[PDB]
Amino acid sequence: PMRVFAIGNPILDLVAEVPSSFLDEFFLKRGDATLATPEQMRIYSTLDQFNPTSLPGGSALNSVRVVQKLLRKPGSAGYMGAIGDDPRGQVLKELCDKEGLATRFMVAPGQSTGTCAVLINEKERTLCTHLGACGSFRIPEDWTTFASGALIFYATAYTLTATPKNALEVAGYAHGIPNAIFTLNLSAPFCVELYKDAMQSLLLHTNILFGNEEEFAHLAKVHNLVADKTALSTANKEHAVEGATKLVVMTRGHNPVIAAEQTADGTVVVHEVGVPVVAAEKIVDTNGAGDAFVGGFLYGLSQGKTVKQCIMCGNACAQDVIQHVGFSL
Repeated sequence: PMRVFAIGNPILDLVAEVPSSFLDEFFLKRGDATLATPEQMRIYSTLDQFNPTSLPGGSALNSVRVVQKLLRKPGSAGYMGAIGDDPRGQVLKELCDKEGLATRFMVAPGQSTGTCAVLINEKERTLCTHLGACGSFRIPEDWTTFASGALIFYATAYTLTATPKNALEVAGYAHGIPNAIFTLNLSAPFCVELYKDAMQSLLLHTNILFGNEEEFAHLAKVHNLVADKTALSTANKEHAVEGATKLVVMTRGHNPVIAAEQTADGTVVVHEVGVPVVAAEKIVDTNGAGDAFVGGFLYGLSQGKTVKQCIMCGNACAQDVIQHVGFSL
């Protein structure tokens, strides 16, 4: 059952399909995902009537899903995340429920909930988000009991956005025993650049480094150096120390994924797996598919493990993910 634990911001999605105008009413433009402002708050209610089949998710959330469905069993994945005393959450728990998820979401007093109006076109989406009724997770002191037995720990770097205590206090315990695993996902340029001093420690208490070129480069620019794939991949991994050892998955968009295993005698190997993705316009989902990669990676991770295997697995996670709607499981 429980064999993967995720910690992040529980966020809800409101995929719909709004005529251009609806869209223009809330000055959003097509091919945009941004942080909702004051006039875009009354929007949730709006798209809360249409015909929007809203699903649960986020980053750690979507990533887990995978993992979760990848399994098929109930409570095989738990996740902790801040929710508010809001019906946007009340549905955020029963919905995450039916999926066979064991997430624990504390409720944020008068904090309200948080979703992301996911306007579209015939496929082309525009998302408006409100990440703040989700930023007040203070890992419960007994959270280790709730995840008690789990050996695969995860959480999105976003987590820092509130306070790096949680994702801080998760790999510190995780490090205690029993031979579990800590994986962190670079998240955005903000997390990376707008975080530093926290990641330096997190980094070390990190067994798995998940991310793409974009920030690995904004991460590389954060540490003493220069430079490429092997460049940053092994240069970013090149930090100190501590088959679940010290990974760093350098997803190069389409270009081959690029990593490296760290073999007991301390010998650095570099894992390189392209990405046979045969598809058309049925792409577009830069997140939801990188959230997928992390999914198979932590699924096939709880099931045998294997360098290219796990990395070559999330491939058909995103591939199959970036395909269907915003995280259509």
